[PDB]
Amino acid sequence: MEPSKLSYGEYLESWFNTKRHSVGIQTAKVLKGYLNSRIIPSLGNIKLAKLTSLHMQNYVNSLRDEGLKRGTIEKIIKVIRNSLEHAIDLELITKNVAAKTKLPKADKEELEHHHHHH
Repeated sequence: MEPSKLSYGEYLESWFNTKRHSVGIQTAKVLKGYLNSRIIPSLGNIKLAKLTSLHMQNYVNSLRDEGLKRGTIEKIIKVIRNSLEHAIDLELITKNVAAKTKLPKADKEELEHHHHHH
């Protein structure tokens, strides 16, 4: 068993590089525009297994103080979730600690499509 050596920011790069080919280059600029600005100086400096629910809470509280809009809040949470999904896929973590973290009472962007909803 490999220990929790992989820092989340190092992992976000490894996740992002391969994912540019699935999301598209212009879309990818925006995902990493959110990564290095929001997720890296918060959760990225932290180790992948040290990401507890408190860290996702402090992140969502920060988004309020940033004054980020309904779409931005949900999308940056989606990026964290998607990397943690792939971290279960790589068996780095047993459970996605952002899976219970969704957007508050608000919907998506009438501008920006790819609206994930049941």
